[PDB]
Amino acid sequence: LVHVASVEKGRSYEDFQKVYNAIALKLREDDEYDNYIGYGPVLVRLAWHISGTWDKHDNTGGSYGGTYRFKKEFNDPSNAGLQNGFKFLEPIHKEFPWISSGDLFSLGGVTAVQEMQGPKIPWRCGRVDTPEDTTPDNGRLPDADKDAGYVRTFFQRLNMNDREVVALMGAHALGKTHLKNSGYEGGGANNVFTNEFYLNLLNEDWKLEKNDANNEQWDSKSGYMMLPTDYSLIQDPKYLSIVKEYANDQDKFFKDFSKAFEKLLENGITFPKDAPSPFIFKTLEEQGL
Ligand code: HEM
Ligand SMILES: Cc1nc2ccccn2c1N
Repeated sequence: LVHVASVEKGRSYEDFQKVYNAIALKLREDDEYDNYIGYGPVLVRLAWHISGTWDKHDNTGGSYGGTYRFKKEFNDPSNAGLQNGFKFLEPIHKEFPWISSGDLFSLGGVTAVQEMQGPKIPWRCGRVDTPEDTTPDNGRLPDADKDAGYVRTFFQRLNMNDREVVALMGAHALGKTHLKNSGYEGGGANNVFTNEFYLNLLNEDWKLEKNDANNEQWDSKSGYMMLPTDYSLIQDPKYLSIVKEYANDQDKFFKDFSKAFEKLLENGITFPKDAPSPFIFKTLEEQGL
């Protein structure tokens, strides 16, 4: 199964920078969302869930086809809460109706990471909407109640190795869990992209507690929280080495996250030899906007 990137007709870097800017300006404007976290974290999560359905074995799922717009995928229990991200992006899509849905969802994630002072994420256009019958079934996204071996095996389906997994999970510095969405709660909240996930894992005093949905999670007296799958990264000795590396080197984490996140968002896509190079968008701050 082959998905060839096809540039939206006639479009170039400046067209996509305008879409980036409209997302980024709306991120600034709609600041009250989720007790003033704003929409940055939920857009990152959206970009990960539309990509994380990919299966390397048959090239089903993945960001290319924009299939999150269809009911089956929109209503995945694993996607609860992401409707807020979709609603945020609706007026963007209305203003730029030419961008494909996969390009818009993935660009939302890139824009959010950068606007939250994260690394630059190179981004390529050309995802093409595919029909409703190409929507992957529910159940391809990962469970949070599991251990390191589950996490490792799960991510092999996405062609990610230990380093890529540990780097990606650093996105869990962002946002928060919501009991009504996932059955997890707490850990305060954050809308600045940093390596603090790794510092918190290593430096906090963690207690295994049950939350109000009767699920286990790791809590600290400082009010932070870790999913069982988060905590598994310091229970496994190979993951632990990489956690320590990123806790001690912000720039290395940024560079590895950028590579893994781009790869995540491009899994399943064949880029023609004469496709444009990846775009690196300027932030609003770099533009003086
Ligand atoms: C084993 C892998 C993963 C598991 C089990 C997992 C699970 C979860 C859960 C249960 C939540 C809370 C959702 C809610 O209640 O609203 C969450 C939030 C979040 N996840 Fe993950 N996740 C994983 C990997 C990732 C990856 C790879 C990324 C992106 C690179 C990511 C980005 C986020 C973000 C940004 C949020 C906060 C969303 C918000 O504040 O609305 N996660 N994750
Ligand atoms: C702050 C924070 N953000 C997340 C996202 C996913 C899982 C846990 N998180 C915590 N504690």
